[PDB]
Amino acid sequence: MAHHHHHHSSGLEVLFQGPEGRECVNCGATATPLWRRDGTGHYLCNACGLYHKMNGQNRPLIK
Ligand SMILES: [Zn+2]
Repeated sequence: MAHHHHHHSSGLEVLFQGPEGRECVNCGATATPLWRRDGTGHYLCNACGLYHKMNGQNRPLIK
């Protein structure tokens, strides 16, 4: 979740393009990032993969 300078930042699954329901495995795919298959038993968006990094959210290998 993230919010900077908007009264409504309800994209904050990614603060961008997700409805938290077409999102990746953890974060906000809605394309082919950490969504389907690549790493962590799922895919690899760097974001979630980043969430794996310092957040330890998921456990693939970022990309
Ligand atoms: Zn993601």
